[PDB]
Amino acid sequence: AHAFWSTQPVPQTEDETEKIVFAGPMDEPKTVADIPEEPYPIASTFEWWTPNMEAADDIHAIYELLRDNYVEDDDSMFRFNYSEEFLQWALCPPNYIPDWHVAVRRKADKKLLAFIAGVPVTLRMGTPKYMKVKAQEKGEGEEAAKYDEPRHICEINFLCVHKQLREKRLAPILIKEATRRVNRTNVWQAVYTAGVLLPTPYASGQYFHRSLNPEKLVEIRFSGIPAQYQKFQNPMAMLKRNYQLPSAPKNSGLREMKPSDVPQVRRILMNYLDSFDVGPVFSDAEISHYLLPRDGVVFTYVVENDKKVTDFFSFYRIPSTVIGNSNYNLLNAAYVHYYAATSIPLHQLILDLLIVAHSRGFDVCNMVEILDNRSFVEQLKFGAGDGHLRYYFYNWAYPKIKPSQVALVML
Ligand SMILES: CCCCCCCCCCCCCC(=O)SCCNC(=O)CCNC(=O)[C@H](O)C(C)(C)COP(=O)(O)OP(=O)(O)OC[C@H]1O[C@@H](n2cnc3c(N)ncnc32)[C@H](O)[C@@H]1OP(=O)(O)O
Ligand SMILES: Nc1ccccc1N1CCNCC1
Repeated sequence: AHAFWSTQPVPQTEDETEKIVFAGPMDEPKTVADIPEEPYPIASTFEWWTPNMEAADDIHAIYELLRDNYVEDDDSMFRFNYSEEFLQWALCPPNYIPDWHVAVRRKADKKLLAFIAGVPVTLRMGTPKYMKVKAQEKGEGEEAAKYDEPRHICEINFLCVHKQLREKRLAPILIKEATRRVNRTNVWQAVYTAGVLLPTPYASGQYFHRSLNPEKLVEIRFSGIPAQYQKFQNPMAMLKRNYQLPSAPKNSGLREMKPSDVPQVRRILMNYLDSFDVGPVFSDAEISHYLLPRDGVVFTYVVENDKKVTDFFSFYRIPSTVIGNSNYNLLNAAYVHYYAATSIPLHQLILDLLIVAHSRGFDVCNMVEILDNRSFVEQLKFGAGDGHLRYYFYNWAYPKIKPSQVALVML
């Protein structure tokens, strides 16, 4: 069972999710006035803390907590090491709410013990196309279209409890307090991803990886040398050859995105994303924030030929600590972010992403099978990884959809 999740406005089982036919809320309507004004009760030795995520020292404290306590694989080989600059970027988008960044510290020594972050997002989350068809076939179109308008909701990320405080039911308390602060802002839905199975995902997708520095990936045991390679006199030489990339981009007119590109990038991105069942809606300010290049954080390139931007891609950087190998500090990973192609095939656009990532010293390129990411898996030599990324809503009934109908990239 789920002692915490069984108390929450989420579908409880897979059989439950398969009965859902229209998008809409689970909970009864509430007002801000109904929500307790005071923070959720916590042990007298602990205190709630709202970090100022634009203050270098507060960012650093969050950085340390995550560096030492955030997502690790089951074999404790790698742990995310989100940079301070990345954290400021991720947590402070346009119109962010400082109160949605929630921490727990120990009163006695002020040691940070836990964290959860919420940021605003405008999300299309109305009934999916295939279910709208079923609704039309049943004469149920009005119900199905009720929540079509993009919604201003909360995106939750960076949930983390210190290793010393694991399995003490602190995570539920963090979630309840985050929910309270978000509710007090008159927001009633959230979206989040997890690599674990909880009640109850609306979409699940496999991870994919594209080796850029195969020798390093083998050394740190991220990858193995596949059995067939042992038929070669020099397995490693053949592995390096198979994953080799051009030393410079192949698309003429590829350049870094500039501020003047924001309107055209917004247009082509929004045109593209609107085709998916679940996707964000971005203002000029949000395009600028999430896509303009930021050193060591986000990398974005446009294709400009005949003086017009026709295509773009973006990727972001999350290095992981290489826990057990003493020869390497970090695994430098590039993550496929947003993109749009109108003039060239997607594989041709994303080949340039791999080329740029490789030339900038990235070891691997990662993605989930959302958007049209499946369309270039085979040609660009991506391989499926371990497990799945699952997408969830809080207080939103939603029918199961394919990951190829999801257009929300999570950081
Ligand atoms: C309207 C606004 C709403 C806003 C809120 C929306 C909801 C947001 C939801 C959060 C979205 C987060 C998105 C991300 O950031 S996903 C990334 C989560 N972080 C990590 O994996 C970092 C390393 N691990 C940890 O820090 C801890 O192990 C965590 C914090 C994960 C659990 O701490 P701990 O190990 O010390 O356990 P506990 O005794 O305190 O708590 C046990 C309960 O917690 C449930 N649990 C375990 N893992 C997750 C998980 N990943 N999402 C949601 N729930 C999770 C579990 O089923 C159990 O409940 P139940 O089975 O008894 O019922
Ligand atoms: N986005 C993504 C693609 C491949 C593997 C992992 C990820 N994520 C998902 C969001 N959390 C950070 C890492």
